[PDB]
Amino acid sequence: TPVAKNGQLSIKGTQLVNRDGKAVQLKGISSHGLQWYGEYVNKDSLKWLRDDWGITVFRAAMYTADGGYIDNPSVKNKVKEAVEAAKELGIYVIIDWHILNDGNPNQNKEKAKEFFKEMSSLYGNTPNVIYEIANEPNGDVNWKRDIKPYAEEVISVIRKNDPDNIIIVGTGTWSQDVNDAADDQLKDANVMYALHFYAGTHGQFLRDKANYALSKGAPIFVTEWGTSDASGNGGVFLDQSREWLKYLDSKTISWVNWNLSDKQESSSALKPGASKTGGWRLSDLSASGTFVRENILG
Repeated sequence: TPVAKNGQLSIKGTQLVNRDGKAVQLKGISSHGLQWYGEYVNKDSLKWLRDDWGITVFRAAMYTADGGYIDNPSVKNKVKEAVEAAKELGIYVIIDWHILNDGNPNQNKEKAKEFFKEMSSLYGNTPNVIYEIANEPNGDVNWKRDIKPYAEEVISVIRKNDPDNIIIVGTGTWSQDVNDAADDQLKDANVMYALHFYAGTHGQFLRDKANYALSKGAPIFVTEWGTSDASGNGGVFLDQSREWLKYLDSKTISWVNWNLSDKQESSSALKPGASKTGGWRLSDLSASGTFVRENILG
């Protein structure tokens, strides 16, 4: 199992590497918002994904807004649950401070810093953990004015308890505007920038900004991508999805598919009715779910 095999991750240039300094490409899946679908996120289902799908990373998508942590912080217990499972299973785990309607990460910066102080404190001696501090900036929200200053403060409070675990920072326009990041990069040695795409929506233009970012030295991590369109629908777009994953392989970019749930949308891995604890029949999986599993089992 990884972490037992790769240990603690760091960044060599653009390439995510293991403790040996080997190139590593994590592949996995994200929960839906933990406030609605945390029932699917537990040591059993995570175990099933590890054992049946070969996932090497699980993302715990803790919405801040929309009935999430700001209004009900007890959801932090689901993050802690998933993390303990990940440590116990030898897989990596992303703690995703999942902004969306609160499109400016500054809106909730005080609560975000307090949240990350506790997590880095609890888990910062843990090689499993990756922090994702701001899922998707959007609106009149840009790198230089809004996202960078936030990242320095939040980063500064994480590094106190955890100096070396990977931190992934979202970018503008729903974690598309990596080029703006790529120009005015942070100094932290273990920071990556998030790139999100949907196969039914995003095409070559988004890949080019990504190419531009790498060429300027900014590492990229796909903390969220879907085989559906950006709404999370439109059916399951196999040509573009195949085309995207081909591109990501070519640069050894780690990725996390959206999403593990039985929600009634195209992006869901599961068909309605699917067990919360795994042990899923091949039929229980959606058209999306099947494709994603096939692309992790190599």
